[PDB]
Amino acid sequence: SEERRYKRCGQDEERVRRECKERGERQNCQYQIRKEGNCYVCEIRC
Repeated sequence: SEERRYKRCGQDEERVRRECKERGERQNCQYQIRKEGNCYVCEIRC
């Protein structure tokens, strides 16, 4: 029911992916990397 998206235009893909995984795993919430334009987006589903 709840979806969080963190758009990270000030970061490269490698960092976004790394920190999205960290963020999901730390919280036991599901994580996925999306794109908006050329910016990578961390999506968290708890």
